[PDB]
Amino acid sequence: GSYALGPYQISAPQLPAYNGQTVGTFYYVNDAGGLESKVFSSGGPTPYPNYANAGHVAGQSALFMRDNGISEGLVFHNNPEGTCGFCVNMTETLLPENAKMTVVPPEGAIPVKRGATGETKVFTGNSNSPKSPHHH
DNA sequence: GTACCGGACGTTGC
DNA sequence: GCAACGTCCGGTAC
Ligand SMILES: [Mg+2]
Ligand SMILES: [Zn+2]
Repeated sequence: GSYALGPYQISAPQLPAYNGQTVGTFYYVNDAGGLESKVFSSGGPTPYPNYANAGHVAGQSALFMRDNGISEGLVFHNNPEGTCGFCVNMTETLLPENAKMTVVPPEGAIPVKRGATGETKVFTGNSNSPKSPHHH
């Protein structure tokens, strides 16, 4: 159960036991060839409150990639119900065009609501961008 | 406490 | 083609 990030072959790191708030670890490769990690916890403040997936682990990872121009990313999260339907449908919007982010739920994740998946998904970014919000 | 609410994208039942 | 449907989000309301 390992995943290819450039020349690195990475498996799931130890994540906190799911307490209701999803937590994930994100990995990318910097300009020097080294591997960098960053820990994300779902549901902080966000530039895109009009995007239901922006505050999730995969959404924060995608905005971190867009913001920093990262072309390829890997992220593991701890949610036994899997990646939700908003993530599945909106990450490619959040992503910059042709960026690749693979999202890995915990082993044996079982989706229970519409749209969710318990399987690894590889999102590739599309030319659309997140609409900037308003004060409704 | 709790049952919607609300922007938003793609999926899909009618 | 139209509209239901999907977060634990943050927010108003029974
Ligand atoms: Mg996009
Ligand atoms: Zn999600």
